[PDB]
Amino acid sequence: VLSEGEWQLVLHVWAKVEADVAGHGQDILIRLFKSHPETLEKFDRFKHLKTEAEMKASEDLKKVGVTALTALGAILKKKGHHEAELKPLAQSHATKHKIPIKYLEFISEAIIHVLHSRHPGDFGADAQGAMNKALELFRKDIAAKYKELGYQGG
Ligand code: HEM
Repeated sequence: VLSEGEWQLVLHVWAKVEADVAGHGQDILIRLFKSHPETLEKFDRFKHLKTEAEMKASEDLKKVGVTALTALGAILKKKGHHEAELKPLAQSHATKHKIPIKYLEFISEAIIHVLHSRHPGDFGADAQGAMNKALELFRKDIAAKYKELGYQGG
């Protein structure tokens, strides 16, 4: 789907994420909750975290962020060959957590924002476009899996 050069840009910036998965995951979740506060309602154990500093101090939140970014990294490394990795994620996020596709758009925005904030010299326009395409492919394929399970994801 993406060109080889596009995948290389995606995986180059992902290697920078991997130097500090925990910190990237914290910043991505905090940015998501600040930009789109409705998303915080999906995390029952985070509702007592009232400030950014409380969110950064929560080992629970940090672990959730690492788990999410670890799954996303494993998907990105498949360079589109990710049906086997997406099926359980779709099942879980559609049927258990009830995450609309729009919320996956929101977290994608947060991912792009944090990656550019931390790695501008390794995440210029071409790399941003490549990452946007990779996350778009992720969302398109997961939306198809949602439907297969009986969830439109709207
Ligand atoms: C790049 C997009 C995402 C990835 C790769 C991802 C990945 C994961 C993984 C691997 C887990 C643990 C296994 C599971 O329960 O499925 C998880 C848990 C969870 N996810 Fe996501 N997720 C993403 C986006 C979201 C978004 C946008 C939301 C809500 C707005 C969300 C809500 C949740 C919740 C509520 C849990 C349970 C956490 C817990 O109680 O430990 N996810 N996610």
